[PDB]
Amino acid sequence: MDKVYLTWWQVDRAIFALAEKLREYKPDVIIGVARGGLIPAVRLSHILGDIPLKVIDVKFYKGIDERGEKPVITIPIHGDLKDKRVVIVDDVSDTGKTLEVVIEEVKKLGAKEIKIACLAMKPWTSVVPDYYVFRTEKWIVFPWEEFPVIEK
Amino acid sequence: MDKVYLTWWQVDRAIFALAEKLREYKPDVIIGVARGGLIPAVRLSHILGDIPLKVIDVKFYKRGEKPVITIPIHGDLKDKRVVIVDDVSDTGKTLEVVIEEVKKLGAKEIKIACLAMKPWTSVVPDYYVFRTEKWIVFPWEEFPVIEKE
Amino acid sequence: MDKVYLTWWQVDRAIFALAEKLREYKPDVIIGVARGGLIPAVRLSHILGDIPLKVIDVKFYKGGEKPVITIPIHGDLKDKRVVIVDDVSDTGKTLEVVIEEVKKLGAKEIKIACLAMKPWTSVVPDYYVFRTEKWIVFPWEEFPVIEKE
Amino acid sequence: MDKVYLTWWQVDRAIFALAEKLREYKPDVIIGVARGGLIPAVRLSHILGDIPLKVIDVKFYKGERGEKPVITIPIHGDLKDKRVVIVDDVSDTGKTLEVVIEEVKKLGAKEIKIACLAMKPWTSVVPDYYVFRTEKWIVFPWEEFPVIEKE
Amino acid sequence: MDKVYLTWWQVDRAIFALAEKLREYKPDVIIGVARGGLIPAVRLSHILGDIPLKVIDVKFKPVITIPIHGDLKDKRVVIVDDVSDTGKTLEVVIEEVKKLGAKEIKIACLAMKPWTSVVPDYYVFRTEKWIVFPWEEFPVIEK
Amino acid sequence: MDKVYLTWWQVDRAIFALAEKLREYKPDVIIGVARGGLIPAVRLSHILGDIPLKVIDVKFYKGIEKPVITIPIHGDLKDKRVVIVDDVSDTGKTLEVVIEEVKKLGAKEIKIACLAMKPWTSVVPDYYVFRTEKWIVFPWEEFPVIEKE
Amino acid sequence: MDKVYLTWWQVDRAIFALAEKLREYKPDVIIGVARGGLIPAVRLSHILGDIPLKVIDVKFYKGEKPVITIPIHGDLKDKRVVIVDDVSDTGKTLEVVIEEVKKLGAKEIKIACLAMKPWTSVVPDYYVFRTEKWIVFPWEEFPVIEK
Amino acid sequence: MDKVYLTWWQVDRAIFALAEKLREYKPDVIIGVARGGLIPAVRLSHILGDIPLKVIDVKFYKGIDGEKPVITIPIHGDLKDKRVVIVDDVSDTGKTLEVVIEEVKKLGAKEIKIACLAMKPWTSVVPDYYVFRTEKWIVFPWEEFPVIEK
Amino acid sequence: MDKVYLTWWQVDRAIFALAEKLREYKPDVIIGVARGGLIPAVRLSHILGDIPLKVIDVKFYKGGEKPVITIPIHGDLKDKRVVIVDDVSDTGKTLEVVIEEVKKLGAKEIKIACLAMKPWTSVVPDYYVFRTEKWIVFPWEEFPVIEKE
Amino acid sequence: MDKVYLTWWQVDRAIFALAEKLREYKPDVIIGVARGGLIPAVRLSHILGDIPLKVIDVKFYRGEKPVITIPIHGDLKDKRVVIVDDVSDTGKTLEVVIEEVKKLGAKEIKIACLAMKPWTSVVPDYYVFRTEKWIVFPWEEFPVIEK
Amino acid sequence: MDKVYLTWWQVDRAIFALAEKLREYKPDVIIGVARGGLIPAVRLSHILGDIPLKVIDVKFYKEKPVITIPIHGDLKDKRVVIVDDVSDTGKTLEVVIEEVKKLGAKEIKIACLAMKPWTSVVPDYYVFRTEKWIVFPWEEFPVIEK
Amino acid sequence: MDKVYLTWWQVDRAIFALAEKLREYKPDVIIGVARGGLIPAVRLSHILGDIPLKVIDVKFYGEKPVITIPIHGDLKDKRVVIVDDVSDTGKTLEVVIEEVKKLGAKEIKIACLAMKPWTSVVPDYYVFRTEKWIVFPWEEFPVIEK
Repeated sequence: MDKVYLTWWQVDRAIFALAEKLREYKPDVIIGVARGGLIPAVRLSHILGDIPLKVIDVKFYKGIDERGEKPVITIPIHGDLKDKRVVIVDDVSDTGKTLEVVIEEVKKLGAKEIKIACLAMKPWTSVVPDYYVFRTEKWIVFPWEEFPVIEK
Repeated sequence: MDKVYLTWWQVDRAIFALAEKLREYKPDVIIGVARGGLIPAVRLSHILGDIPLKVIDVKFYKRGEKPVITIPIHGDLKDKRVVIVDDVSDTGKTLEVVIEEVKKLGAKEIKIACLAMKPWTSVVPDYYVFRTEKWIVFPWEEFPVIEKE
Repeated sequence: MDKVYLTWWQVDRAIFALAEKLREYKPDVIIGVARGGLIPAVRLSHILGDIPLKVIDVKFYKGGEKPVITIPIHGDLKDKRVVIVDDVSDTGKTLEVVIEEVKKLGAKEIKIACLAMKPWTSVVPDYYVFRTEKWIVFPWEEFPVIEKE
Repeated sequence: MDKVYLTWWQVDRAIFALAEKLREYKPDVIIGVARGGLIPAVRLSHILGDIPLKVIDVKFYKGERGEKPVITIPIHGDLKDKRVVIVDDVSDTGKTLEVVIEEVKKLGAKEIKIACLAMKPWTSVVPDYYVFRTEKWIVFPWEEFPVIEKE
Repeated sequence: MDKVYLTWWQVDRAIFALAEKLREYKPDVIIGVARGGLIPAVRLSHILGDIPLKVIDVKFKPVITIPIHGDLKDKRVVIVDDVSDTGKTLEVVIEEVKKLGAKEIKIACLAMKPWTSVVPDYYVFRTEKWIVFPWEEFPVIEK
Repeated sequence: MDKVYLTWWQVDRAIFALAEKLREYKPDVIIGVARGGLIPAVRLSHILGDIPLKVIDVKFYKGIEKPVITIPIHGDLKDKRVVIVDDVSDTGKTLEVVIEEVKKLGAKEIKIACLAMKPWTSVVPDYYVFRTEKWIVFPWEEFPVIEKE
Repeated sequence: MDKVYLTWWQVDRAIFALAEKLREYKPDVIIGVARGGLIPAVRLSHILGDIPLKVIDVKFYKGEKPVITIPIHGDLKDKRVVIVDDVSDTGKTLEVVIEEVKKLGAKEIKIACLAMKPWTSVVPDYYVFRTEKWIVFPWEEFPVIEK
Repeated sequence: MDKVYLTWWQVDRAIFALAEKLREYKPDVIIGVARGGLIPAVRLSHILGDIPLKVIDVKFYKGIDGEKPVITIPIHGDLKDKRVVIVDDVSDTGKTLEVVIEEVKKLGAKEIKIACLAMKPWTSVVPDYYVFRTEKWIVFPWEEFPVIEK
Repeated sequence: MDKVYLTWWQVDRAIFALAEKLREYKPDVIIGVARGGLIPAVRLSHILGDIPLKVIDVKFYKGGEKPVITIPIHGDLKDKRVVIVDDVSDTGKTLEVVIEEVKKLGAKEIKIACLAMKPWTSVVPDYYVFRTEKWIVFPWEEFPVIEKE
Repeated sequence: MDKVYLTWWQVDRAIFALAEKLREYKPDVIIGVARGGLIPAVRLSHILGDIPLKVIDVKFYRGEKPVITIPIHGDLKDKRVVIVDDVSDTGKTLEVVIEEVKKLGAKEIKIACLAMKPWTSVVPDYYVFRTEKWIVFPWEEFPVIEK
Repeated sequence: MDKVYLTWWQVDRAIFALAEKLREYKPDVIIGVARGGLIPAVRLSHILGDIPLKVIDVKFYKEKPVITIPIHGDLKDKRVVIVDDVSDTGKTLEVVIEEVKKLGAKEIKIACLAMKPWTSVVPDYYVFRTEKWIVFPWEEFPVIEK
Repeated sequence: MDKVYLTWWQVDRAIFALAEKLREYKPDVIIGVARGGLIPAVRLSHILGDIPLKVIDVKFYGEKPVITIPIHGDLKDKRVVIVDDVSDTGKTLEVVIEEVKKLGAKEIKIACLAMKPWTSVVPDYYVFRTEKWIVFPWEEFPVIEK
């Protein structure tokens, strides 16, 4: 087993730890990255005084290039975030691909300050989270994810 | 006790059970109600074969309470079989706002699935697992603390 | 069961118990919110020395929702010790409107008495007997019948 | 014991009986006459498909503050084009029902009907619908008892 | 108010009273006379060790709306009715029970009036007024 | 029917009536006269701030009637306001035996509260609610059965 | 509590409530499932217009098999029937009655019960109380736990 | 709800049921326990053939701060060759009943039997006869309906 | 709520508790009824010293309704102390069969152990933990879903 | 059911919720009542900033009398104390502890519990669960009913 | 710690995944191999429309296999599915396949939660692949004494 | 992830396993080592027939030991068992053993959930072995910032 299976208690404790740290930052709004992002996002929305939750969904297709992928925003976020402390919540920063796209949609809305929180991150990511709990190189199977079946 | 504190497992086993019954329905799109609907919708979305996911947020503001659409449903739903997902149908006040909002978009067929439902609701879910009148604390919600006064 | 069916006696004994504690407060006026509060207001009114009885009716219409005063209360209660009587404090929405209307009559001190209250209400009664989350059918209400859809 | 002590089950049954006769009349609004008149008026409001309830309070004072019938709680909104039913616990002399009847007409009531739990042989206002007849004083389920002290 | 309005607590205590007296008799079966009679019949049925219950309905002339079958041969019977007013119905019931050859026959009622032609073997209330039972509805007086 | 059958609601409302008068008296202890007497005694005990309850049982024998105390009053009653409670004062014979037993325990003051009284009783209660000449069947009493001779 | 002890008054109010709904159905006949359904039937009979009252009694003896101790008399052809029982728990007694009522060929069939348990195989058409707990009806004897 | 409010009727019916099961026992004396079982004992006494009624009252006094039990209303004489029935309203913790039992045993009861209307699972004294079973707060008909104030 | 959803851990703690009490009984063989008792019996099998595990499956078919032993017990249980393991003793019909069936194999002593039991069962387990009248959904069963008929 | 069986996760979420409120009270010391309050005290201790931890064990043995098996060590003069326990049932154990804490001159005292029963004489300043049922906590052994 | 400790949520999720593949196969009967096998067997039994469940137990003595809990009845024209916790050597699974064939199994499929790479019986469906010993949620632990 | 995250179910089973071994020993009293050690100690206190529990708390800042919560009473003629979560260096357990001897403990046994290879004090009963930092079910997690 070269995969990491995070339990729900591991995710709850991780979220509680992040919360205490995000309290010093005082977020005005949360932006959850779908789909895994929305678990920590919803919980943080509650734990931090029911602060507004915005949802964004970024998806990737192969497009007209073989070596390359262009982002298609499934679920957008609206309204402006001028003078608003923003905190983007996602489950893990693997390549940082999705996060970079999200940081650009948050700036287009005039985000005052921007912080990034994740449950875990991988060493090579191009977007290190400002706050995270787990560090690993393996593939992470979260408590809310199903398992693949191996057939002959 | 005064409240029901649903564990992640109990909610997960309910999402699976709900998914099994929703296969027969074959949803084209899943509409999750913010915020209690989100987690369940995420899991059902993938279990049902990575079907498209949409979000809708309804807040009520105070004489009298008027509903506000925090996050509107993007795109249209013409000819699509829709499924509105929520954690619980309590009064059915939010669900009724969603139902109409989906109808504006052109859902071929609308179906509602909830983890729980309360006997006195005005919107009986087409699919639900838990039934109670008690105060329900879902795993993603904060455990309320009672203080003095 | 799914509902609590309070018998006339259980309610009579609660009204008696509430009067016993309301003596110390020495009410000058009793505001019974119809319709659930009227029968209890009538009895407390007499037990407490035949004190003046006023009535208020608040109805909530749908089309958001705004409250409409079906039966308004009049006459200033300047420096009068008022007691608001109702059958139950459920969400607290009605009792909040009744409080606003009593204060509009210049009420000195306001106390609230109910036979029952639900743990999630916004207006906890200064006096109550029954505490539950279940569906409450008071003796004066009709016993609901469940019919197939 | 020269008094008639009505149980809640007698009051409940008397109310279900009045409901059946009242369905035929198809009341549009109920006017409850305080105080004991509210118990029956409320119950009928529910049984008859939640028809709107209005309250009227009539008080006959005697010896300060008194001259003739005073209307403690008035009824408002016109009843123009409405079938009205006036509910009270008992029509003893009818002094009260008469004043109420006058306030209703004074509001334009399309038609008027009277229903009570009981009535006494000497009333000047015989209810269109009622259940008990007696000359004794009635102690309803919702009333307290006086105590007899030596003195 | 020239009527007697029995409460459920009066009816319940009447039954418990009857039951203790009926235990000395040891009924093998109970014959309940619809309609008001079923109430006491049912209660005595459970109270007396869940003994068999047969329902007989007599309407008036005399036509049996609900017949009782089987033979009460060598079976001590107790006929349960709410009130023995004139005795008319009860006398008809006494027949059908003998026709089935009952080892013995006893009658138990809640009430009974002075003039009845059939005095119950066991009863509780005696009156001359009309009895309105807990399970009955009330008439309305109109103009 | 030549008997008066008192319901529990009649008995409760009587006891509540008696209680409000006994509050002006502020009794220190209650002497409940078994057996029927024990129902209103226990209730008044609870209604008047759990004031202590003592029990007394008086039986009569064919006087060659002579009284016999089955259950005596424990302790003494020096400097305490007393209230003797019974269901009904019929002849007054029982109450008289009790008034005497109370006095010889040195009761400061003495009061008598009954549910009912009959016109010819020798001991008129200081407080009562029902007056009748008929035999009274209380809510806690069973009925006799009329068999054939 | 372990059990539910319905009072005469509660039962009576349920009956009045059921009757109000049953009016729209205009029953031609009422069949009281004995013994529990009898008392409710009697009242429903008078309340709906002194409509005919038939009685049925199905006893289960021990696998197991039913024994109709008191069969329904006459035929119900072209008649709208209403079966009345105190509670629909398992539903085994009612199913044996729905059939027996079809034999006599009934026009329409609706079931009216005071109570109903969630796991019942026979969800009545009209009911008031809903519980999973042990129900003790007024006419039944209060159970006593001994050692 | 938070509490169970038994009606007089529910209590009367339970008393009848207990009486019926007690008939086989054939009690000689009924020892009502104050204050809860007084009313039930009064009724049981008559129903079971006017058998003599005795009363015992046990109170707990807090020392100057535990709790010590003291007999407020004693039982005179003895209970030799007498089949007894101790009647109470409910057997919650069983503390009271245990004291009443020791006293009854000291008076030489031939046989003892406990009968209560209610019983709580965690009790140290399971009644020999009982009807209601719950863990909730029980308000008997003879008690005051509790009011909650701020 | 309307149903009880025992978690794996709750069931596990129950099994450990039962195992501890059985240690005194020293069971020779464990008989799990299918399918509810299988999982519990496996754990108790190992915990109690890797004692042999036999299986029995009783199903009920309608016409009346009688039992059919889908999986009989293998071997004989002479002079052995037996322990029947089941998830819940609801009505007791299933266990009654299993008992006769085990008695046929001539068991020295028979003992019943379940996780749960209902008040009305005709077969009170010798060892149980949970007690309820509600619908019990064990971890191995599926979470029922309610759909609109 | 007859008893409530709180899971480790439910207790842990209660403790996390409780800690958030206790943050506003700025405790100086935590007194964990044995044995039930020890586990929640340990965790609360750490979460609130490793604030010192005292332990007290009160047992009950003519009549019933409280005995302190483990006394609090040190003094609490001027300290803002927090007494931690699993459940406030009757309230008799918490009463003895409040007295013992005062004997050490505690300035402010607060009581934090996971659960509380409605008839308790010591209503907690902070609690999560409310019920009258028999509460089995994760650390207690599941009770087995035998014959 | 050299062992793999599997949680109940892992076992449940693995079972739900297996069941979704087994629906395409539409089994008629499930054969759970005692003892650990009965866990997933019982669960799949319910998940797949309560299809019948037979139990088989294979022990070994010196090796020579002995069936301690035989499965009776026939599987003629019945797509069978054998369920177990883990396929290690495959030793036991082979003895089970033989017994299933000896009863007329129309088709045979094997579903396991896990499998070691060196097994002689690679399951048609499995979820976990490991070389370490696996401790399942229903298993007790050894105490290292002195 | 170079840390080991124990679950409550792993701890519960560890505790149950240890408990069966401790029944052979029959402890008179248990000595829980705060703080993580209280979890096992309380649990064992209950499982082993509610035997008396005592709490001790040692702290360090060379590295001098500071007893934050002492124990008292004579453990004369009493078989004692010290319970801790993990025996890493053996540092705390040496102090605790000292405190128990000063009370004249008849026999002393040590029981931990886990232990590490280099410990100066090897538990008489333990379940897990590791060289990694163990994160218990009741502990919080550190957050990594920039």
